[PDB]
Amino acid sequence: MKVGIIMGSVRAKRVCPEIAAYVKRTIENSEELIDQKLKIQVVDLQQIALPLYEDDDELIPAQIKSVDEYADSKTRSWSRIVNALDIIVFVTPQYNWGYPAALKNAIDRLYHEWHGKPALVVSYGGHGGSKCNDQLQEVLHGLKMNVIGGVAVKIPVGTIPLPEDIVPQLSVHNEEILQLLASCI
Amino acid sequence: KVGIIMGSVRAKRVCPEIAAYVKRTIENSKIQVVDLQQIALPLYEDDDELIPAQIKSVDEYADSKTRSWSRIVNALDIIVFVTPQYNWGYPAALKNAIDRLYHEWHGKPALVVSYGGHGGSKCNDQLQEVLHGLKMNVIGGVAVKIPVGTIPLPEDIVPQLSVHNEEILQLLASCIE
Ligand SMILES: Cc1cc2nc3c(=O)[nH]c(=O)nc-3n(C[C@H](O)[C@H](O)[C@H](O)COP(=O)(O)O)c2cc1C
Ligand SMILES: Cc1cc2nc3c(=O)[nH]c(=O)nc-3n(C[C@H](O)[C@H](O)[C@H](O)COP(=O)(O)O)c2cc1C
Ligand SMILES: [Ca+2]
Ligand SMILES: [Ca+2]
Repeated sequence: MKVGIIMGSVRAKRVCPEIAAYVKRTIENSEELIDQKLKIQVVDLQQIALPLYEDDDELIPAQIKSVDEYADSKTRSWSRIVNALDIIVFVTPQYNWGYPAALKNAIDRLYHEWHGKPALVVSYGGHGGSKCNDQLQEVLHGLKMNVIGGVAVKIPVGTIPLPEDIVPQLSVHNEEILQLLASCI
Repeated sequence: KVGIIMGSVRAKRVCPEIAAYVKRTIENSKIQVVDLQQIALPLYEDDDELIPAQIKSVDEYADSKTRSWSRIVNALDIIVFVTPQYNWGYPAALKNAIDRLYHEWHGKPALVVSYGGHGGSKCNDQLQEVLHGLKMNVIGGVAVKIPVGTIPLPEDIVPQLSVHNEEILQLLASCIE
């Protein structure tokens, strides 16, 4: 079944891909999970480029029951991508003790596509991005997602790309990410 | 100098009515209703590679739209965030605008007037935490209940928004001095 790794950052130079790459390759090389052949998709919101100010729909997304009911075509396309996901791993930075606007914008554009789906929040920042993790988990709860958990990944702020010597040390989180993902499958 | 920053940029929106309620609530005891639709700070288009916390003055911003946005914000004395609650959180348009600046928020008093089916209290809490992180002097927050799905608001509801007069006025008059 499909695992969507949704990146939160859309900054031109950013750490998000490195974290998303770690999460992808952690699931892939996992011994428990090599058998369940999960298919993995890294979703780049910089590439989707979901508009902030233009939105043809005037109905609340909760009021929308299916994809064809959306007046907006860019929403419908984003609706398909997310609907095709069975498990979602949000890989997100923390901006000012909160979640990035690009991620919140994309999350808020949809509704029924999130329902009941397991969601793991992998945050990152100077102190793991714990405050963003906390906040985003609550937004996922509001969407009635099955919030598996949240892992907070410490990085050295200001250093892109990550040092050679810290990349290996991301793998301290391997056991928790895998125990959480596996018991869900 | 008091700025009422609207959080919603939806085409059909309740936000301007609540901003109007807050405005006329104040001046019925120097306002500026800021519209982020009109300011139109881009979500994706950043010239700036510099994190706004590293920026010591407006000039360092490589972005023209950011410099003007800084100008507007840095000028203000008191800020009242009038914001809806989207899925137990704050709107992206408001978070995007907030995150583009840093030093301009330092020490500024800020009151959050949220709204929603139950006053948008969850958004109010979440936004206050972000404001705390920007080292703003957070007065507090007031949750304004609305009927949801009817825009503009049912006319009978607009007067009864004034239940929140006491609290907004109490919280505001204290900070004035
Ligand atoms: C707008 C802004 C806000 C930030 N806020 C925080 C924060 O509150 N806590 C933290 O630990 N790092 C914060 N950072 C530093 C980020 O951890 C760092 O820039 C990281 O690279 C952001 O992730 P990204 O490169 O994938 O966008 C912030 C950076 C910027 C851009
Ligand atoms: C993205 C989306 C999610 C929403 N989530 C909530 C919700 O979590 N709780 C709530 O009380 N209202 C929620 N609202 C309903 C709003 O209260 C109502 O639509 C309001 O008019 C939105 O404010 P605005 O018109 O100024 O943008 C949501 C609205 C939208 C657009
Ligand atoms: Ca917590
Ligand atoms: Ca919490």
